[PDB]
Amino acid sequence: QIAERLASLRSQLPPSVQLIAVSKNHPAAAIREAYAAGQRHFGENRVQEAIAKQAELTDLPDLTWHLLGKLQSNKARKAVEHFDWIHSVDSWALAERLDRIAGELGRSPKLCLQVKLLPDPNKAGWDPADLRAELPQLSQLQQVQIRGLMVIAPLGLTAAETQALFAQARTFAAELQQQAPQLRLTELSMGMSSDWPLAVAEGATWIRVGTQLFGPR
Ligand SMILES: *Cc1c(COP(=O)(O)O)cnc(C)c1O
Repeated sequence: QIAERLASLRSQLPPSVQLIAVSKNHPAAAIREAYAAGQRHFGENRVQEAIAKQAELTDLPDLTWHLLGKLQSNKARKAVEHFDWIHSVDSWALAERLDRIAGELGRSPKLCLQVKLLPDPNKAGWDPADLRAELPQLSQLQQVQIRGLMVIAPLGLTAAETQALFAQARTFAAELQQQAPQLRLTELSMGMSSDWPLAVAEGATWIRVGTQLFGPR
């Protein structure tokens, strides 16, 4: 039924939205089945779990891997080696480090900046004013491609609160784009299994769906 859930979900998305199939807590065989249904973008929250899966998927030539979880400095080199996108960039120090590493490795990861717009004790994220302050410095990084913002809803929001959070993410990104015209801030990484339709309606370009596609762990 992975193939059926994928087709059902894709039929609903406009061309502007790409789906990331979030395979965290599912094995390589799940990913293989999604791929046979035409899925190419997969998301993981742990670097080592993705490294292991990648070693079991040598049959898949054209995967794009997205890192969705908190990235500490001790996994930064592996992150840059093994992921195409890193959505969870939540600080200047991390951004600067990824940029130096990417230089040394000859890679150019595509990054989203993970921004905290509402209180959430479960997730890290940039303070909006801290992010406005660092934009000149982020603008000058040469070895990463900063492409957008990532926003994750605090647990237990209502539909209406979620809808307003995603709208706020859209408007904040536009404000940053105006303040940093060097940045190609074209993306909004938002929406998961329960709220992706709200995210799409407010301008998401990447949605991140796990459970609705793969079922539970
Ligand atoms: C777990 C997770 C997802 C997928 O969540 P579902 O509710 O299973 O769709 C997407 N993005 C991030 C950052 C996650 O941690």
